[PDB]
Amino acid sequence: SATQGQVITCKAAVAWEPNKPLVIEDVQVAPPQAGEVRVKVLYTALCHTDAYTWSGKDPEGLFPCVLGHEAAGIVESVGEGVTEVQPGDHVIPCYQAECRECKFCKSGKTNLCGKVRAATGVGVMMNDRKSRFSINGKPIYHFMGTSTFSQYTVVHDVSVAKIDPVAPLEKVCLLGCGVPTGLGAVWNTAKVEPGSIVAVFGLGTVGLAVAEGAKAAGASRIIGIDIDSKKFDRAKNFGVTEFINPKEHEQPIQQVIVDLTDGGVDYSFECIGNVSVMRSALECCHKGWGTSVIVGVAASGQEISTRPFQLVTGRVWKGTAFGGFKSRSQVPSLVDKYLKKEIKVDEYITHNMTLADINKAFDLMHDGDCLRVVLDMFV
Amino acid sequence: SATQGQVITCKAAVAWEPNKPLVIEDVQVAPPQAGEVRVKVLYTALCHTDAYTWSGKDPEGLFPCVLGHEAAGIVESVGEGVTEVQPGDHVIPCYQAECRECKFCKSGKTNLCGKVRAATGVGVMMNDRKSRFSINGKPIYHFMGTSTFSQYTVVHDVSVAKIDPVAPLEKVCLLGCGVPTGLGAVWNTAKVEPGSIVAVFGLGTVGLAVAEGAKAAGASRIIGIDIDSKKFDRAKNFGVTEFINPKEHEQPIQQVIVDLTDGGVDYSFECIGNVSVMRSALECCHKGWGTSVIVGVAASGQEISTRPFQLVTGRVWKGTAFGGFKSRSQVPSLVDKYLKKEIKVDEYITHNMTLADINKAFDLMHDGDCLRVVLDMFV
Ligand SMILES: NC(=O)c1ccc[n+]([C@@H]2O[C@H](COP(=O)([O-])OP(=O)(O)OC[C@H]3O[C@@H](n4cnc5c(N)ncnc54)[C@H](O)[C@@H]3O)[C@@H](O)[C@H]2O)c1
Ligand SMILES: NC(=O)c1ccc[n+]([C@@H]2O[C@H](COP(=O)([O-])OP(=O)(O)OC[C@H]3O[C@@H](n4cnc5c(N)ncnc54)[C@H](O)[C@@H]3O)[C@@H](O)[C@H]2O)c1
Ligand SMILES: [Zn+2]
Ligand SMILES: [Zn+2]
Ligand SMILES: [Zn+2]
Ligand SMILES: [Zn+2]
Repeated sequence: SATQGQVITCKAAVAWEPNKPLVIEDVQVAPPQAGEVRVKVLYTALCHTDAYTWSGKDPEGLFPCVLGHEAAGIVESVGEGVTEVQPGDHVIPCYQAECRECKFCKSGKTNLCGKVRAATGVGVMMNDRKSRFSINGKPIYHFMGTSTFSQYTVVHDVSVAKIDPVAPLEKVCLLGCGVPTGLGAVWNTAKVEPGSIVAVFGLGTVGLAVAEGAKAAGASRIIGIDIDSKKFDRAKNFGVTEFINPKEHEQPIQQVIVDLTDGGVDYSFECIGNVSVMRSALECCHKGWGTSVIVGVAASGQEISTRPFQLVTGRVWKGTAFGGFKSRSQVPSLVDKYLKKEIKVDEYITHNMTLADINKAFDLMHDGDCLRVVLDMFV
Repeated sequence: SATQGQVITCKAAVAWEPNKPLVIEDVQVAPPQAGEVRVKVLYTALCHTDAYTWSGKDPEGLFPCVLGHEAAGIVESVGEGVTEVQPGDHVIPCYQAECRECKFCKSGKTNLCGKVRAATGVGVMMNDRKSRFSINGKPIYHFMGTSTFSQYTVVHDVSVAKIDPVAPLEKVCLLGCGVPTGLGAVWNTAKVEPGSIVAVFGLGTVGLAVAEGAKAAGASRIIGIDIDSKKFDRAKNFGVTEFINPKEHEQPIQQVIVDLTDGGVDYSFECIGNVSVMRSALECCHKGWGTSVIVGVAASGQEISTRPFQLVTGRVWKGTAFGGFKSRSQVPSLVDKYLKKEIKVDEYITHNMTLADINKAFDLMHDGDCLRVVLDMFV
């Protein structure tokens, strides 16, 4: 690399303050330190998690920052002691790290490695507890250990998945968040059996991946719930067999579902981040065995509630983070499955735009009429 | 049987109103109809659930009623179609029925048979939708399908566990509720693995059985939490290895437990019925895999709450009903384990009294100066 050891000056979409449109700035991206990787971000996708922090409803939120966490690109350079990746490798930076050596990593019970959490949680790098981004010497915080809204980003080596170089980067950028979250919520978290009756609450990218996961798992019925009836038609291609719009019914949604399933569903998945809907997803589950998985991310201060008899009578309340997938170990497999036509990726993308269109893309995101928007960072 | 086909006049502890002392009355106990069994209740133990309903805090509480659900006795007579039990058999009447043929019984995922619930949940028998108890021609409702505070009671055949006739009825009456509840909360519900770190909230009979269950499960640490330090001393014999009294700490109890366990326990059991303590028990679980089992029965209208983040970060919220044990199929096996000294039963009994002392026995329970109190019905 022509830039090895040097401070890079590139374009980045900077979130200067909450609710303010992103400003495309020239930022300085410092070289990778010990155990870090500088990535050329070719393509990034937009997620509701980016907008959630941008909105100001996030307690972890630090301003000014470079948002974005769903991307794919190429290793520009590596810091001291980095050997798992090298300049030129095709990678997916992940918000979920995998150090492969801690209690969380070694016990096949969870994917939640906490090695770099103290650093990533505060918009900084572990090696020096500083950000690698600056404008006129002043720091711009990192976001979710990824900051993929920058042409160049610096991430911890433990968060870098090395992928198949033939994979189309404008597609595989979705394998860093939404699609594995939905798929894994079914396969890893719930472990849905064939014949199961599944309810999916919210038919956005995540809800659709849950439907594809449940179809792959051999569910007999996939009930799609969304307040927007226009989202029902596209859902059928993702495996959804039945539809309910809660606004079309005076009785609580949980009652409507119990009334169609002879007692309730085997599995429910809340793919919105709405606490009232989380309670409904639990209560629509069948007595004795019904399991509800929260996939959606609620705003800070919101609490879930139910009457404890729902649990005493056999319902199970749980949740998922990145579908329970181990980033460095499993994202490369999801890419291989995608390349081998075992899983859908392309179908979740409704728009391709450029970095300059970032605000226009967040406007599409607010309106609800899109699935994933992919940004070409270098055009 | 001298009383076959006939109405029995016997003594019963009747609860006329919530919160008023139990009155010993002469009651008429009609003969069993199709599918029913009339039992001579030799011994009955008092449970917190009996006091829970008497205190007016049960959503299903009906008055006047004959309370009691932990008993052991002898089959006096059987109704038409009854073949599994016959006069003279030693039995344990169970509040959790097992028809062996329904959706729940055949599922293999639960013990929550709902065959006779339309009747027991409303203080009546299924055959004629009427009670078998009356005073001056006026009905006295059944309670939990058992009504063991009566010398003679009529139960559904699907709620009768036939047991080894050598088993002492003054001990095995406990195998109808509290002891299998705690043991099973561990073995069936949580499925605690060897080396697990366990937190038991409330060190009453149920909490102590959870400690015995966890000890048999090969747990490395059993943390006993109780607001009464007096309950700690006897708890050591049941497997409790460490003690915490929440009143001795300014920080919330979950924080105290997390501090002592390097992030939280593997399994927590709430054995009280207090919704704030239920939230604490969930929050004291280790991120990624920690599981909380609600065992305690909460008051009407009380709700459990937490931040959805607790579940998204891997904690599992579940509950148990009769420790997940199949009544007719498994209660005889537990009586066999007890006689083999594989399980403790005797150790949970602190007092033996007579039916006439029922009110004295509940006052003793209110003061927290006992575990199980066994009433001799016929002396
Ligand atoms: N846990 C994880 O690791 C993780 C990962 C990725 C995304 N997420 C979360 O998943 C959620 C969904 O992501 P997405 O990209 O699919 O978003 P989205 O906006 O495209 O989808 C949300 C859907 O829910 C619908 N909806 C809104 N309110 C509803 C209600 N009351 N009842 C029914 N439907 C309702 C909307 O119409 C929309 O179709 C977000 O909260 C996101 O933060 C979590
Ligand atoms: N789920 C089931 O199938 C089932 C079956 C049997 C019993 N139960 C329930 O189990 C519960 C306990 O039964 P038991 O007979 O062991 O009761 P118990 O009264 O003997 O014991 C309760 C204990 O909780 C302690 N306690 C109270 N508040 C506390 C707090 N804030 N923090 C810590 N400790 C606290 C008390 O000091 C007491 O020792 C009851 O709610 C009963 O209904 C449930
Ligand atoms: Zn995302
Ligand atoms: Zn790790
Ligand atoms: Zn049944
Ligand atoms: Zn009981």
